[PDB]
Amino acid sequence: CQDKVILVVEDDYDIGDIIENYLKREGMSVIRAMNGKQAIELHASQPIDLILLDIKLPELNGWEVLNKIRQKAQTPVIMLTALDIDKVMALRIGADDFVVKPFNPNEVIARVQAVLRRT
Ligand SMILES: [Mg+2]
Repeated sequence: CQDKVILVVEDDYDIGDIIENYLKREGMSVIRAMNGKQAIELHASQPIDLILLDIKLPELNGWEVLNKIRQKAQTPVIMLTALDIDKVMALRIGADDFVVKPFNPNEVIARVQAVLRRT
């Protein structure tokens, strides 16, 4: 997973910092987006290998962010979710995955590495 680049889309700075240092200490590179517009910009400009996408974004919603990215590229996604809209959550499998909030940060590492290996 070394050098793999993870786009972390999360508006809570502390939660995003926790995810970031857990991923970096495993040897991955991290790019932070604080909202959906930034996620779309950074996905376009950076060589992203996987997107970790919180459904709870300030203006747009995780699902329509994902739809906008999808019609462009098939980049793997792991959605961070509290579990309504459970239908398209289960649909993520799929080749994608999800992490339920609150999570143990080690689960994020494990699912990122697994999805990357799979894809
Ligand atoms: Mg968020």
